Amino acid sequence: GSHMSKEPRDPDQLYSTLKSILQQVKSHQSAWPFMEPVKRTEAPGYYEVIRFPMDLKTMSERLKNRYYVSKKLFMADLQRVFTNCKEYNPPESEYYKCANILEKFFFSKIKEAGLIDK
Ligand SMILES: Cc1ccc(NCCCN)c([N+](=O)[O-])c1
Repeated sequence: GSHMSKEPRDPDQLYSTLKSILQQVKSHQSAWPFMEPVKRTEAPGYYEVIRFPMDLKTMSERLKNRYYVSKKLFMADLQRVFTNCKEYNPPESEYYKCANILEKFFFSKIKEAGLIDK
């Protein structure tokens, strides 16, 4: 294309462009802490430090029914998983580590697919 290329635009192209990302992030090495949603008490405080508990257990599931078909929409979700993990997980646990790793891959991935609502 010419200029303004970074953009999913077509809601049919983004359906898979988002799918591939969520699929790679899951297979990635920093996605095991987000696959299963943490328990309500298993965490030091997930019912407060995190007002929007969002993990990978809902992303693909919602994408299965094209529930996620927008830039800031999917971005915010995954971006919510990394920030959420770093939110409850203090600067001294594996959750923060992988959160920074996956977030790195994710960003580079969305930057390539032409997503990133920022
Ligand atoms: C706070 C907390 C709660 C639970 C878990 N375990 C994974 C929770 C979904 N199986 C972790 N963690 O670092 O794996 C942290």
